[PDB]
Formats: sequence, C-alpha cells, structure tokens
Amino acid sequence: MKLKGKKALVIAAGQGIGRAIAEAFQREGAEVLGATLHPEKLQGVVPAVRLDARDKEAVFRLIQGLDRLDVLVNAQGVVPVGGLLEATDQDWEEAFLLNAKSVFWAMQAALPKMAAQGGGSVINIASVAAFKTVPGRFIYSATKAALVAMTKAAALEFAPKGVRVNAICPGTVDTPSLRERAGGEEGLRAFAERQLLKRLGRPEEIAALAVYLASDEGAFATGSAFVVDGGMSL
Amino acid sequence: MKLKGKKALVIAAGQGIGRAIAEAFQREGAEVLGATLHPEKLQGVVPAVRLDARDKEAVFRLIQGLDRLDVLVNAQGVVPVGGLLEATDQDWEEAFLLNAKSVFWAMQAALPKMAAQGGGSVINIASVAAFKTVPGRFIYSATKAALVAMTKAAALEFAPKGVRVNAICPGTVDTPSLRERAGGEEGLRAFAERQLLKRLGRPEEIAALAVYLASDEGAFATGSAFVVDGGMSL
Amino acid sequence: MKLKGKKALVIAAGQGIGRAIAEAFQREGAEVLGATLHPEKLQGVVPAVRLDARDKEAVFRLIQGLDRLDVLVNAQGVVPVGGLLEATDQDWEEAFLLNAKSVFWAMQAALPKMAAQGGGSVINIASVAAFKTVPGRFIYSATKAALVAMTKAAALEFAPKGVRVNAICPGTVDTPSLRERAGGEEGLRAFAERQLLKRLGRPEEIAALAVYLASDEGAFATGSAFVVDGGMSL
Amino acid sequence: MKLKGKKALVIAAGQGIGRAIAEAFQREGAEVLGATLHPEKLQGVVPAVRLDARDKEAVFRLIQGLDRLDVLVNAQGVVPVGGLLEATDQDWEEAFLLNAKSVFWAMQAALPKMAAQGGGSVINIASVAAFKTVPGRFIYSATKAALVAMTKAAALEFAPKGVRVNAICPGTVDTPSLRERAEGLRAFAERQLLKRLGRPEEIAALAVYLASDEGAFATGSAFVVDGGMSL
Ligand SMILES: [Cl-]
Repeated sequence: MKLKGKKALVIAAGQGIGRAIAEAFQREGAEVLGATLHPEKLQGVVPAVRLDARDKEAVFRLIQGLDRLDVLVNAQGVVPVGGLLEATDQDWEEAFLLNAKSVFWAMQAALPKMAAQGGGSVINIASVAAFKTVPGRFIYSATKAALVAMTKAAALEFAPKGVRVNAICPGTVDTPSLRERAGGEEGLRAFAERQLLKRLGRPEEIAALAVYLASDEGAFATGSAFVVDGGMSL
Repeated sequence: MKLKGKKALVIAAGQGIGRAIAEAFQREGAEVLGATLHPEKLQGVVPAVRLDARDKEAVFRLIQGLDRLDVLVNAQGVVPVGGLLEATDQDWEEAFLLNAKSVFWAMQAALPKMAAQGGGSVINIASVAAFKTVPGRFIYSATKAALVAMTKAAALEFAPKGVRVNAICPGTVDTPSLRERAGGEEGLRAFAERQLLKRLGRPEEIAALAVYLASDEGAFATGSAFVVDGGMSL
Repeated sequence: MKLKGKKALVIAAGQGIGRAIAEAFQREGAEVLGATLHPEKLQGVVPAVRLDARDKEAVFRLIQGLDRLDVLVNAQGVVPVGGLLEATDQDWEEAFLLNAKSVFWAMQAALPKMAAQGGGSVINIASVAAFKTVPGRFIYSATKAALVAMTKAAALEFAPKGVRVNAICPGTVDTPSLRERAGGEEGLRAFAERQLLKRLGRPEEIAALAVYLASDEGAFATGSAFVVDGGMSL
Repeated sequence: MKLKGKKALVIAAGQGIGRAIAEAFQREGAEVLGATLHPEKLQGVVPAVRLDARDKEAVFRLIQGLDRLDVLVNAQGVVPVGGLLEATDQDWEEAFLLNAKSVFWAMQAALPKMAAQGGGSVINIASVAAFKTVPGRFIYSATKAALVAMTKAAALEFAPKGVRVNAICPGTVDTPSLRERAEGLRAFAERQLLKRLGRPEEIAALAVYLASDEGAFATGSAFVVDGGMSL
C-alpha cells in the first residue's frame, strides 16, 4: 500500500528495530534488501545480504552496486555501557565507528546516487540518548548526538536535490540486544515497571514511523529527529 | 485500516489540516466526529457538530457528552501576523484564547475521561514556530511554544493512565487560511519559492503523521513534538 | 567596573532575583531604577519607583519617560502550582498576564527606544520550566515557554539595531516567594536536601549572569536562553 | 576579584578564545597555567607549558601532576571545512580526536581529582554548530554535538561531587584561525545580524562567570553566544 514501487535497503536488518522496519517495508509493498551480519536470521522473511557495517569498502560496494535506491535505513549500532571513568578508548572507537562513522559512509555512498536518480529518503535510527542524559551511557550518548547533527547536516545539503534525511530517536525498546544486556524479558520486567507507561517500546512502533518517513506522505519531513520514548525524556 | 476500532473527535475539522486529519481518520477505519464553526463543510464527508472552541462550556459539554473517546485532535488555531510593534493586545488575547486556552480546556475535559477508560491519544497541532524564530510571527510563536509546553506537561501527568499526548509541528502548509493570509492563491508562489523544497506542505502529509499517533502503533510516543517543516528550521 | 555609565531599569526589583540584579548592577557601576509594587523595600538600597507591571499604561509611561535606557530587566513573575486538573482559569489569566503579557508591553515600549540610540540589552527572567517538564507546573511552564519564544522573536527583529534580547532560565532559587510556598526553613530544607546540589540557587548567582548580559562583553549574546538550574534538567 | 585564589588550567591557551580566557582569568585574580602547542605566545604574560592535546599520556601527566585544580578549560579544537562528500576519513579522525576525544581524556584525568579535592568547574568550548546546521561544516558539527552530550553526561555524573561541567557555544569569533580560514573577514561580517564578528573577550567574560563561585549553580548547561546567528 504505502511503499509500492520503492526500493529499500535496511542496514542491520537482522534483528530488533532493523528487522521490524524491513518487515514493515515489505508489508507496505517495498522491494526490500536486508543487510546484516547474520542473513540466515532472515531466511524466508526478507531478501538478505551479508554486510558488516564496520567495513567501509563493503558498505560502498553494496550501495553503489544497487540499480536504484529509494529508501536507505541505518539501523546499525552498539551500546557501550559505563560512566566517564568506566569508558575506555576501545569503547570510544568501536562505538563511534559503528554508530556514526558507518552512517557517514552509507550516506556518502547513497546520497549522490539518490540525487542523481531524482530523490529519496534516508532514515537514521539514533536514540533519545542524543538529547537525554542518563547514567552509564557516556560514550553512547556522544555517538548518538553526533549522529543527529550529521542527519541534519545531510538534510540541509541535499534538500534541494530531493533527498530527505531524518532520524528516529527511540527510547527503551524491547529488542534482542536489550534482552541480552538486561537478561531476558523478565530482566526487562523490572525496568518496564520503572517506565511511565509501565511497559517498554515495541520494534513495530518504531517501524510504523519509518514507514511514514519512507512514504510519499513523509516527503515534507527532513532534518527532523522524531522521539519515541514513552515519555522517558520528559 | 490503522484506526478501525477508534472513536475520534477533531476540533476545527472544517478546513485545512483539521479536515485533512478528519478525512484521513475516516479512511483509516475510525468513527470521526468533526467539530467546527462551519459544520456544512463536512456534509457528506464526516459526521459533524457545530462548535466554537473559544467557548469553554461548549468545549466541556461536547467532550463530556461523548460516550467514549479514543482520539482527540486539537487542530484549532489562528495565525496573527506581525512583529513585536505591529502586534496588538487584541491579537494576544484572541490568539492565546484559541491557540492555547481552548486546548487547555479540551484537555481538562478529555484526559480524565480517557484515563478512566484505560487510555487514548491526544494530538495537538502546534507549529515549528514553537521552536524556530521567523519574522512577523511574534504572537503566534509565543502561543505555539506555550502549546508544546502544555503538551509535554499533560503527557507526563497522564502517561501512568495510558493517555498519550503529543504535538505535531507543521511548517508552512497549503491551507485555506494560509491562502486568505497571503491575499489569495496568487500570493502562494512567493511562499513556495522561499522553501528548501520549493513547494508548500500538503495537509495530507500532516494527516498521515496524526494517523500514526492515533494508531496502536503510535502508543509509545508521548510528550513528543514532531516537526514536519520541509527543513525550514535547519 | 563592568556596567559603568549604563542606565538600567529592573522590573520587580523589590525582592528575590529582581533585587539581587538591581544591587549587583549598582555595584558594577550602573545607574539603576528598581520598579516594584513595594518601593519601601528598596529605600536606601537602590533608587525605586512604584510600578504594577500588570498595568499596561503605567509600564509604557515609565519606560517612555526615561531619558536613556541601556538595560531593561524583566524579573516580574508569579508561580502558580498544580497539574492540569488543579489549574484554573484564574491561574491561567493571572500568570499569562504577569509572566508574559507584561513583558510584551515592556519590550514594545523599550526596544524601539533602544534601537534609536544604537543599542541596548533586554534580559528576561524566564525559568528552566520553559524546557523541562516537572510535576505540578502546568500553567507556569506554559507561560515561561511563551516568554522564551518572545525573547527570541524580539532578538531576531532587533539584532540589526544592536539591541540584544536574552533570557535567563533559573531552576529553583531561594527567594522570599519560594519560602512563602514552602514554609520558611524547615522544608524548604527538605526540598533543598533532595536537590542534585543539595542546595537551592542564590539570587546572586542569577544576578552575576545578568551583569554579563548587560555589559559590553555580553554584546555578542542575543536570542539565547541561559539555563542555570543546578543540573535539575539533566 | 571574581577568581581570587582559584587555580585554573586552560588547554589551548595560546591563541584566540583560549588565550582570551587565560588572560581574563588572570585579571580576575586566578593563578592560571596556560597549556598549548605554542607556549611562546603566552610567555611573560601568563604562566605557560607545552602540551599537545592529541597526546593522551601528556594530558593525564599534566593534570594529575598539578597540586590543586579549581578550574579546567578545554579550548582546544580544529574546524575542518566541507560538506558530506567533501569530508574525508582523515578529517573525521583528526577532528574527533582533538575536538572530542582529547576532552574525554582531560575530563577523565581532572574530574576524579577535583571530586577528591573540594570540587571545581570544567568549561568546554564547543560551538553553536552543535545545535545549528550551516553549510560546509559536516564533520565540525558532529564533533561539537558529541562534545555537548559529553558535557551534560559528565555534569550529571559528577554533580554530587562538587564538580560543575558546562559548555560555551560560540558563533563566529574573530580569531587568528578564522582569519587564516577567511580580509576576508569583511565579507563574513556583512552577513552577520550584528554586522560584525564575535570577540574572544566576549566569550572569556562568560567563562569567568562559569569559573567563579557565582557560576556554581550552572551545570550541564550549553551557553550559546553567537550574535543571533542560530535564530
Ligand atoms: Cl518586586
């Protein structure tokens, strides 16, 4: 319905938000390719290709190899944990690489391609951590603030070329990566109890917003950072 | 099919964004009640009722008279024109009454009722003027900043009761009221030429986002202000 | 030394933050006039004039009657308390009148005057409530968000004239009116203990920032909102 | 009189905003040490030491070697130019190292020390580019947004220990680096609302407030001083 005739690439489509967005896009009629470290995770759900988003050459090769790209979703990311003194140089470099530099490359590859094919939509999954300080997320927040600034910079520069660039900034969403950090879904029951809404977000809730941004009806949004966080940053 | 179960009330559903939202809500399966000063405009389009949002008793009577209310959309508003010295006390009183005070009343009426029924979704149509300073919008900008603050306050307070409260913040959208502002359709191209995208927003672009926020998929968004402004605040 | 040869008007200079600003201004060499409902509180401290900031005519008459005005400080304000359903129309009208409309009037009177003399500085005392949602401040936060938007709108309009307009956004500051709504000392003390810094802000901490903004060294700040809130909005 | 008896370290104190801050601190009574790649620029005027802020070991050694430290200013930085496609990975690495990672290190060294010795004030010189998008500043904007996020994170974590952490976010300030980037200045001043560039002294006076006892209620703040350019 809403994405028929659109060609989409979703980076880190193997699980969680990335996967939910790939599945939602396909449901709305998009031709979707899910790039991920573990394409077997997508066996029989969405077309998939192996991609390590840390690999610049592979990111440029994949995007430049596509015939047409209408929507690019950057869902790749890692959540280092720790306050200022717990954080290490290795945390810093790993997180800035995957959370921000990877997206830099993907946009470098995709935006000219898109501009030269008329237009497009780029959707970066950031985090509410870009705006809201919480304990033990020193490195993570810095990477995500960088990502939002980059989203807006790209949006301004390519607006005259028909390419929209936006970020979605989720709060705490129940994902496989969250479960392994918090120890299963009843590990999650504790923190879900602390939320205002007494529950955690769903990947589907984030995917539906991405569908909007990818759609023809999302075409007047650019340079925006959409917070979906259950009121946690209030 | 995103709203098939839901009862929605749209205040100022007669034209522009409010009407686009009402029509879109209708298309997505919702039972819509359109309140407006001119109910004839919704004849054969959406069920309607006559309402002057400046009248506190009328606002409370309408909302408290409803059996069940799943979605409330506050699309009422006036756009006074002028810088600081051109602005009058009459502009101030009229704009704060309609743009802000009437929403205060609508929310006072609706949020307890929604709280009791287990949840719901309130959507305030604010403006990017709440965040982005532009010339000749002194009063308008103050009212819309007030409105976003109220949106967040209500969101925090009723999040435990499962009632979401969010704002959409449009940029320059082609509406009957903008056209009357611009002195006619002839005055629109000047506005469009100032836009990064070289075109004005479409009310449908705002409506699609309201559908997301009214839907079950929007249930993790609360206290957010969604900017859809064609990049103008970059 | 820092405000030598400056003429300053402080509205609501009779107590709290307003008084600290007037005293600090005078210490730094400015000629100061403290306008207040209660001029008796300033005798033998700063030159004083009776002024009810709710009275539009009186506000214009005082400001237009001054020979030269280099600095205007709007420190007037009231803090109603309550959530959405506790808040009243009385609260709304009173708070919007004093916190926002009176500043509208004062800037209408002052800014063209300052613009004609080639520069000046307007300092509005807003609140971190303009940005940060806290329980029980529904009306207050709305009025202060309005005030910050007005600050920026005026700043943009009069920047080419060399007149700066800025807001200081304090957190919880120890003032007679805070103690009037807390108790006097005992808690009061309870609230202080619970704060991040385990103390309330001092009026002098806001006043020193006001000195910067009023001074020639503050001439490159305009349209800014300076948060001084003991970290409470983090 | 605003900083009597305070001991301050200013990193990249050799020119521009860092230099103005070091001189202002001294006029306000502080004992100042200016650290810089070019201490010869400060000599006779401000006590100075050579420091390359890119060298992690050097940063920790200087800071942990100080007797006492009441105020730390991170004024180090670089402004790469270019849009998305112009920007290079080398631009990225060099700007994130100096603009952000070196501040990470300086705070890791200084904050625990301050916490154990009666608190203090850390002032990071960011940029209004952290908030306001302008053409040709893709990398720069990313680094300064990271820096503001870091400022707020550190401020929350160390508020309970008497340490304040704040950022000043300048607009376009007349500095030797700007002049080299750009007479030249004129064309860039014409397209400013105030029809002129910021002065380093205008930033420095705000740093004095933040460093002072009267600035102690500010923490986690990002103070914009940009001539209205982000309006
Ligand atoms: Cl008073």
